[PDB]
Amino acid sequence: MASLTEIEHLVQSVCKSYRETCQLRLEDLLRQRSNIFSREEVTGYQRKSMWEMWERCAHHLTEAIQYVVEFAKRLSGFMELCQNDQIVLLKAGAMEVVLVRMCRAYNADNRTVFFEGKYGGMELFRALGCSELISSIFDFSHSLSALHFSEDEIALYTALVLINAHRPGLQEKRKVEQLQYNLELAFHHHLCKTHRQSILAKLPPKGKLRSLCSQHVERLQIFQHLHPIVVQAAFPPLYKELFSKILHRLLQE
Ligand SMILES: O=C(O)[C@H]1CC[C@H](C(=O)N2CC[C@@]3(S(=O)(=O)c4ccc(F)cc4)c4ccc(C(F)(C(F)(F)F)C(F)(F)F)cc4CC[C@@H]23)CC1
Repeated sequence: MASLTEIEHLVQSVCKSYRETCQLRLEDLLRQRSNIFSREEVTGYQRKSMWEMWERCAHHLTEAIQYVVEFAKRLSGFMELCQNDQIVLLKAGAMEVVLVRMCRAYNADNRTVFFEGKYGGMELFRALGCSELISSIFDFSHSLSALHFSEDEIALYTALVLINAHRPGLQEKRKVEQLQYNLELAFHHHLCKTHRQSILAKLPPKGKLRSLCSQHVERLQIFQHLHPIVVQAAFPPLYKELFSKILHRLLQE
């Protein structure tokens, strides 16, 4: 099942599907690395209330997950799976896909990230009262930056993050397994061709992405307990769905 030419076609289809669905262009992100938030603007973010910061960030996370949903829909084999499985995959892998994609908006020279139009370090998010979570996200982004990923590599890697046959609650496990294998062949074939099989040992352990997503759900339950109405009234429906039937509607478009 799937010859040499079919693997090279899958490689190119995955690389195309990814370029079409990344929220921010790498060119644009790079042509902005100098637009850094001033000490005053940073103090402004630091002084904003916890609920204000949480709402802005949940809104930003929602926009990203939305482009990730569009990646999955454009991804070969995904829309052929049943609705239950498509939802199991996104509910579990969307956040993880955003966690990989965020390395493109990160600068390892000055340890900053792109946020609301400019770059700023960890201290920008002090008002969230996360600390450990913000550190973890920054460390994760730092470790992926070390890998010097090409766009095709993030494409192939993120497709595999999402197409996970081990996700609890899969109705047609074999059908996901076949797709994951094809995507594994494609990824490794591309790594082999480009002489980049080196990164294989250096890719993050599968439990690291799980740890980050878990910390997110734990820091949210803490916030939701202190500001329940802020979450019901000002948090996005799709965010509440994944982390607290938008998916069924987004997938049917
Ligand atoms: O091109 C693309 O598709 C990319 C472009 C970059 C995008 C991106 O970096 N991101 C999407 C939004 C953003 S961010 O830019 O707002 C950001 C926030 C905190 C950071 F430390 C670093 C970046 C985000 C938003 C909220 C959370 C939270 F988990 C938490 F707690 F950390 F704040 C939560 F609030 F939701 F809980 C995490 C993240 C990490 C990935 C970041 C992802 C999509």
